[PDB]
Amino acid sequence: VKRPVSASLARAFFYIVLLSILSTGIALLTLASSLRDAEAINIAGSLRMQSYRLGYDLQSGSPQLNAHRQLFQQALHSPVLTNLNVWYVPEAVKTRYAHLNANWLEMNNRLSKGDLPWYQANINNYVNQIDLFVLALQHYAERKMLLVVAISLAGGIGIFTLVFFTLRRIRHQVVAPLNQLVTASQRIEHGFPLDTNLPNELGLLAKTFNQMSSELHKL
Amino acid sequence: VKRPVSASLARAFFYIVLLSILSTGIALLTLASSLRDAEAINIAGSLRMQSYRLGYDLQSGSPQLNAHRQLFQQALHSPVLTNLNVWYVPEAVKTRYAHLNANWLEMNNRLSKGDLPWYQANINNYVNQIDLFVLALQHYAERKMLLVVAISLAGGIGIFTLVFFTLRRIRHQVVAPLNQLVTASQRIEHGQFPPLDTNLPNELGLLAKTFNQMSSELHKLY
Repeated sequence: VKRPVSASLARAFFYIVLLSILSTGIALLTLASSLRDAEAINIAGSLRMQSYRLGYDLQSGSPQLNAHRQLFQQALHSPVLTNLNVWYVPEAVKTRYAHLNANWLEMNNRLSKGDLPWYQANINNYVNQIDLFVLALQHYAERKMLLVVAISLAGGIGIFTLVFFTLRRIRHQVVAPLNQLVTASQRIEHGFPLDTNLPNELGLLAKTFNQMSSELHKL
Repeated sequence: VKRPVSASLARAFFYIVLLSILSTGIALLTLASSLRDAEAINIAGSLRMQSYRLGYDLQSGSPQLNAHRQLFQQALHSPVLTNLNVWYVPEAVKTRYAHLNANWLEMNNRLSKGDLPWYQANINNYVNQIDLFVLALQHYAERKMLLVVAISLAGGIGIFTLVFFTLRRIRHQVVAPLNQLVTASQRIEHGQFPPLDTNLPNELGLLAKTFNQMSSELHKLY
């Protein structure tokens, strides 16, 4: 016994089941992690409208300006947006977010100084930076949906392939010999050739069979 | 015989393979049905900003007012938002969207007449309506995603349970009895002659029987 069927199949079943739970599980993780994407885009997007609302408050001399500045700070630091500071989120997203933070520091100050000229000069570029942040969240959302197809489809192909060759091996090193042992057996049960060369358990069974059978024919 | 060892080994692979087909299938129609949720929400949301920018344009007497009025119409009628008026999309979304169209008509009108007093009195409610439309889309996207997670996780565990049990049946009906046959076969090599389990509905049962007989008669004649 230099190659048991126990180890071979177990081995093959371990690697196949493994990557089936890896590919399948990673895909689910990725879907699950997308549950808060629509919220992040919504909140991230609202920062655009709020930025303009602030300029509108400023231009009108609205008493709401200070409250609205507070709301912007609040929404910019929403749980959903602060959560993006994780390893598995693209650095681009995290980078842009940091940039929105520094921009806001200045914008908030200029607003409090009632500096409308600065605002008029800078608002368009300010809001564009936010808009490119929201665009990056959008792309990141799409990326995840595509990765799930990739992982499922690619892992899938990888599984078919491993299963194709494992099934072919089993057809050849388990089933074929078994059929030979079954024929021989039924023929013996009426009144005395196999694969005794196999390096596995079936090779051995056919060796002993050949022995026990051959001696009977002689007797 | 009833369950060829082949069939038992094939079924365990069949369930794993089927998991992958379903897994890609589900991912594909998730993609087909939801790849643009994020664009929809981004654009839907952007209408909120554009409404305030227009106000901002109005108050400044900006020459960009008309160009920006056009952008809103254009953004309001993006393919992604127009392709929402469909059976699969909750009536909530579709209703709120229609509301937005009616509102934009008057709002566009008041902008061109340069009616700032009206803008000031109505903008906050105007933008709240858009905001609720965006919220409708958001919840619609989350429900779909949540549904897909639940179904996938259900189907995954459903199928992996069958694989688990098929894989257990193989350790009992196949691997274990092979180890018996291997031990019995080894003793015979040295003329040793208990009986093997013949209960199995597979080829190992059939072989156990003939193995049992040939060995029992040898011990008597020998």
